[PDB]
Amino acid sequence: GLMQFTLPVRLCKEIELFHFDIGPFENMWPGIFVYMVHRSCGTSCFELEKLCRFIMSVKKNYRRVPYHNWKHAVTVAHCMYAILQNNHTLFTDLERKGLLIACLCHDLDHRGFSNSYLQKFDHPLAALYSTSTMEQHHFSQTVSILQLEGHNIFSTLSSSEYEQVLEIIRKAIIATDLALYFGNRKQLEEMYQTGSLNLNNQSHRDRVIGLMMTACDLCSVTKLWPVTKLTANDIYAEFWAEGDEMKKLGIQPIPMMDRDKKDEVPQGQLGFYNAVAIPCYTTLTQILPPTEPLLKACRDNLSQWEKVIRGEE
Ligand SMILES: O=C(Nc1ccnn1-c1ccccc1)c1nc(C2CC2)ccc1Nc1cncnc1
Ligand SMILES: [Mg+2]
Ligand SMILES: [Zn+2]
Repeated sequence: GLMQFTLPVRLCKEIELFHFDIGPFENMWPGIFVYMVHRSCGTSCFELEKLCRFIMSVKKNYRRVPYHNWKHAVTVAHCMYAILQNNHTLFTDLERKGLLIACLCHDLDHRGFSNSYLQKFDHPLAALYSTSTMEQHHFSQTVSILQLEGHNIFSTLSSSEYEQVLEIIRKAIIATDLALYFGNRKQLEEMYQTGSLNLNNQSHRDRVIGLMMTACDLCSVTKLWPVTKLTANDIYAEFWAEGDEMKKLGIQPIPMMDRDKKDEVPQGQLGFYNAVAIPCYTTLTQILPPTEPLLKACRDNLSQWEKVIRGEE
């Protein structure tokens, strides 16, 4: 009850900022997550014993892949923490509870392969879940861990509150399917510009939480250049492995996934920032003005990639 988590001074201060990097000490990441739940949600919203047991089972169910790993889960949870702390009064008690858990759980048991690769491989998951294949799996793994003995962190919620928080988590996790992002942002763009956006309309809240999930999921493009540049290596290590696996199925992969086409990466990053990242954080900043630092940092990294292309690095 009276056991507060405290970080060292530099972490205590920098964890409040959007561009925070959780660092290379894996054993500190659980403590960083609990610190964020305690400050974002309250020291009372979860039983520490159950939360700790839930976190360690979630960690165990992330795989040792270069990018879609435990460090990604905690990085995505921190971006959501920063959005929630900078938007204190906008979110319900169940939303703050659900969204940090959704972020920690959003890539559970990821193998380093796209929905596309699972479909062309004819993986059993592609037969069980025809769209948002990996994301339905991620939600399924979240529910499985919630049902382990002593792992029900929501046990004190009513039956109807419990159903609400699991529906927040399901929608939040499904929304990390980037295929769903493009249409969601377009609709939010139109709703904002025609002035019909209404945060009391549950269907509107869902869309806005969806965009927050994309923003948090992509937040490696909102870090200081040295972090962004080194994280880019980890994402391409996954892409090039999937490309190898495409070649093994007798399919020439898209250039993004072909390791014979590393030279095209800088131009590929421009397209990604212009088509995906900048529009995401732009629309997010229009809806939630205090998330402007994510857009600013994103624009900084686009400019760094333009400098790479012009041979200035
Ligand atoms: O770079 C990414 N994608 C990409 C490169 C070239 N074209 N595209 C592209 C275009 C349209 C749709 C999907 C992909 C990327 N993707 C993802 C998600 C989509 C899996 C997450 C992070 C990403 N980048 C990155 C991460 N951390 C540090 N720096 C950069
Ligand atoms: Mg994912
Ligand atoms: Zn993710």
